[PDB]
Amino acid sequence: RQFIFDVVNEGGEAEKMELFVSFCEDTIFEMQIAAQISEP
Amino acid sequence: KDMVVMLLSLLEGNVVNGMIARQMVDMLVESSSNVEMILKFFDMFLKLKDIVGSEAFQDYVTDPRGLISKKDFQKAMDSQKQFTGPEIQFLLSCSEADENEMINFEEFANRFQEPARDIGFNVAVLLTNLSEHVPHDPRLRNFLELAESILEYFRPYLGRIEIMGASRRIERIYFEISETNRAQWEMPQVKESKRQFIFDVVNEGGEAEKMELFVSFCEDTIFEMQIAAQISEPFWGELEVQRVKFLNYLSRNFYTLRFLALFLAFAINFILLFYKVSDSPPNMVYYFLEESTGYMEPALWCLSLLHTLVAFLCIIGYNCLKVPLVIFKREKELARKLEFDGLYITEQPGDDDVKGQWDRLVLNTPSFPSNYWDKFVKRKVLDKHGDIFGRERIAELLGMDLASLEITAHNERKPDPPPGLLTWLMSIDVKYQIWKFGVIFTDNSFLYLGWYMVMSLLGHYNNFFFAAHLLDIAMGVKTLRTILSSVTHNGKQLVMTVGLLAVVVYLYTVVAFNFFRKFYNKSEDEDEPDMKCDDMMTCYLFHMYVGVRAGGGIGDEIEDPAGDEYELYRVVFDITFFFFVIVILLAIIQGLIIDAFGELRDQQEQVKEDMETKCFICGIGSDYFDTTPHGFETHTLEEHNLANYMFFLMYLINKDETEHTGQESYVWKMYQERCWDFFPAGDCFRKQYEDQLS
Amino acid sequence: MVMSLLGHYNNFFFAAHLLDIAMGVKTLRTILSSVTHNGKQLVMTVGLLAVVVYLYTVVAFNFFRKFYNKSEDEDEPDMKCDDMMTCYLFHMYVGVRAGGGIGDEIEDPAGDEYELYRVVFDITFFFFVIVILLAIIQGLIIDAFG
Amino acid sequence: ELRDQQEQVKEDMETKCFICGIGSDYFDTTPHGFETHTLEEHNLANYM
Amino acid sequence: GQWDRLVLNTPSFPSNYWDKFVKRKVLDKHGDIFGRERIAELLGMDLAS
Ligand SMILES: Nc1ncnc2c1ncn2[C@@H]1O[C@H](COP(=O)(O)OP(=O)(O)OP(=O)(O)O)[C@@H](O)[C@H]1O
Ligand SMILES: Nc1ncnc2c1ncn2[C@@H]1O[C@H](COP(=O)(O)OP(=O)(O)OP(=O)(O)O)[C@@H](O)[C@H]1O
Ligand SMILES: O=c1cc[nH]c(=O)[nH]1
Ligand SMILES: O=c1cc[nH]c(=O)[nH]1
Ligand SMILES: [Ca+2]
Ligand SMILES: [Zn+2]
Ligand SMILES: [Zn+2]
Repeated sequence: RQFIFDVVNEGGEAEKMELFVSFCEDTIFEMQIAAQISEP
Repeated sequence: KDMVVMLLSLLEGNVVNGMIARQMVDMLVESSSNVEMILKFFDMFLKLKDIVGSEAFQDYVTDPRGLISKKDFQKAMDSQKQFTGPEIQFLLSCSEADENEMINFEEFANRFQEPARDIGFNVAVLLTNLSEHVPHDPRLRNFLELAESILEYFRPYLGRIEIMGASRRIERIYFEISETNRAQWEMPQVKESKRQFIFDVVNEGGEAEKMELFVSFCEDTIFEMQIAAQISEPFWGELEVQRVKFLNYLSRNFYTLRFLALFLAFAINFILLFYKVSDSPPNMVYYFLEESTGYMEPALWCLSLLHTLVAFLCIIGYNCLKVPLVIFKREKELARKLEFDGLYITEQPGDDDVKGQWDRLVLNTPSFPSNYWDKFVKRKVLDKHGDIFGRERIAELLGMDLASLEITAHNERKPDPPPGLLTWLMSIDVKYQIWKFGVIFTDNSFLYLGWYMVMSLLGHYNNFFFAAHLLDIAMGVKTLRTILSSVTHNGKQLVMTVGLLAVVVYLYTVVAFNFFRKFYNKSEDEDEPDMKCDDMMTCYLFHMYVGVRAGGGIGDEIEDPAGDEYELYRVVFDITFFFFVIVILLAIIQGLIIDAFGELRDQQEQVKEDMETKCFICGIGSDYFDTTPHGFETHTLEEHNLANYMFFLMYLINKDETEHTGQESYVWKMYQERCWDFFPAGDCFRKQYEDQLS
Repeated sequence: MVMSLLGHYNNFFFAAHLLDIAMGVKTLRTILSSVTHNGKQLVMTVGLLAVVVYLYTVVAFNFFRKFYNKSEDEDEPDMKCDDMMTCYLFHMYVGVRAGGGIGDEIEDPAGDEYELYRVVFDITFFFFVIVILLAIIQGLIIDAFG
Repeated sequence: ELRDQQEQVKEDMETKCFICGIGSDYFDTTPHGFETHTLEEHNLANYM
Repeated sequence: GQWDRLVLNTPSFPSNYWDKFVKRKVLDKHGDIFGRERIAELLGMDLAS
């Protein structure tokens, strides 16, 4: 939600897909962090 | 280049997939080996120019003289992995080796750069022109790939615009942008001028005048680049060279002087904070600084003298930097209204326009177009309106000698220009200067700077007058000017609603003076009553001075009506005064300031939304262009860039008319006639050839 | 953490941790963003208020000094405008916070040779400082909300 | 509320024809098409 | 950008970022033009390893 708000509010059309891919990579890293800290 | 110019002429008025365009592609394929050799010639010396400037190349440079040997050049070049075997050998041959195999790489790199630039640019234009009009030819991209460095090098200088051409079709025009023109356009003050112009046209402008306003902005911008060039830096003659150097110094650093004047005002007022009034010398009283350092009293004198000097340089700097544009703009508009409207020939403004009436003084002056470049406007007006209104009458109005027109075209006279100050005295045009100073003295910025003068000199009379210069932060910082604009936006309403407050309070004064005079005793003394409403002027002053400023209205100040025959009448007096004046009327003042903040904010948003959603030139929305990915970004940067239209006009003005192409001549003729039909309106190259391009 | 450590030095330093509701509560964070959105404008308008109050202080110091006696005592007057720094502090401290401006605090000018000048002084101070500038501040907050 | 009413009336007049109701975008395909349409073709004064 | 210069020559620069070969890519991309040894010195790389 924060990413969507940021891009739609103060983003351009030329940088939109690059920002989206960067958000995807950051989300992928956060998923690894959450899996690491998760306990069985 | 002459051969390529002829080839480009064959492409004038060429449609996509035209016969001539596809024939020219066939000729290039037929001579592909020779074209590649030509292209490989340009990239080899374009690559060489940057390689010699690289740090890795400088590692092999060991000779203290600044040279490099062929065997060292050989091992340095192939270490860059950009040339083949034969290409390095060819560069060795082109290098002018001495008997010692010593190579001067500084002159080698720059030997062919200048001579090959003109042909290199036209080859880039030719390939760009063909690639955009034969977009589906497989045999053409290899040339483009082989010319990648040539195209990349000339990309900043390859200006392209679209016009509605002679054939009733949208045409794409390729021209050259000089390095100086692009550099000047990127200057920070020019960019700020562009932003101001864009805001004005989009916000409070119409579509009919949009192109005429844009061209006029281009002409004003072109004139400012001339001013910036002059003031830029790389016994009569000895003083003159220093005088112009000094004036250009003030012009270049005008805004630093404005900042330093503002800082000088804050420093002075900080010292003024230490002032103290005492009966003893340091029944009339003495003002003196109170400090223990002892250095602040002389500092105020030095700071006061310095402040006046700096503010003086601001006026001189303004007259040399901003005034020429003001005179240029006024001369330009007067010239076009003389020729294309017959202002003083046909309509004759009726004394209600101080601008039109004041411009009658300059019409007959010998130096009327002093800043505006068209020194022949009087000739043009005479040829246009002379026959119907009388040549001798127009010549009298414009101060022209009809007998002197022919002799100037007969031959040219070379008189003696004596470099004497005495001969300079009668060479000034008195009537023009009186007109020019009236224009300057009606300029707001000059008047503000002139006001800054008077207060600064008055500060030496009394140092507390320097406090007025602290108001410069309204103009000093752009932020505070924005908040202050939110007050002056509804200024006419602010004064009117105050005047309404004056009338409403007056009505309450009339009622009080007739019925409630007992309650206006403002004296705690019992023998000397201070009647505040035994006179209308006193009662009216009382209601405005204490009634408005009171939190609960007039009922707060006047006597308590408890247990009186007029109690219920007086309570209605008070809560209506409190509601109408304190609650409602003051809310109107607050609402007007609040409304202006919203009103100004949406104006910024409306301009930024129109710019990002429609093309400034053609007016087609971004939705149409976004069908192609990044379509609107490409359209506004390459196809309909408004900067390139500015660059084209400068290109047209400098190019010799005998060298104008058919498309350049077409636009130049229409520009001279002030006809803006060549600007694409509602149409574009992408739209016209939708079937062929897609 | 530093404030928590200082709370052991003095327990009243734990009051600073009550400010944590600004970021803990999203509603409070939004409300405070509605103030910090135009923070530069608010600081600039406060500076403009300081400048205009300074100008009024200069005028008062030059002309209206006799009205700044804030002592009901009769033989030792407490003149608030016999020094420019003291007069500026007095203005910025009492005139801004007064409902009707400086004229609420300073002496009544009735029956004086400078009566009209002083009433113009007071009325303009009230309109520019109390009304217009505070209205600017509240309008900035409302515009940030919008 | 009063300010936007003035702006809405001004925006509607400059973006649509008072008579036929076709927007300015359609007419602007021809250069200055909407200006000509409202001045010569569908001028409301001429209907008066 | 000035603070990011301290991490260029560190042996563990991409500790969290997964691309552990960014130095190799930068070398293969810019060593020919700006000097392989200079790039290796900038990025803290041993060319022999
Ligand atoms: N015909 C046009 N020419 C140029 N820009 C246009 C045109 N029509 C619309 N625009 C818009 O103008 C905007 C401002 O241009 P842009 O931001 O690219 O300029 P700049 O020189 O890079 O600098 P800046 O960011 O200061 O404007 C662009 O985002 C573009 O969408
Ligand atoms: N059918 C229409 N007839 C006339 N004007 C129309 C019509 N539809 C829309 N308009 C708009 O009405 C606006 C007002 O008309 P215009 O400004 O040309 O009138 P005017 O007589 O010159 O004077 P004024 O500026 O006072 O209105 C025009 O800008 C035009 O865009
Ligand atoms: O800038 C210039 C110079 C000469 N003529 C023009 O039309 N413009
Ligand atoms: O998320 C990842 C991990 C490794 N490599 C990538 O490109 N992405
Ligand atoms: Ca010719
Ligand atoms: Zn366009
Ligand atoms: Zn219509």
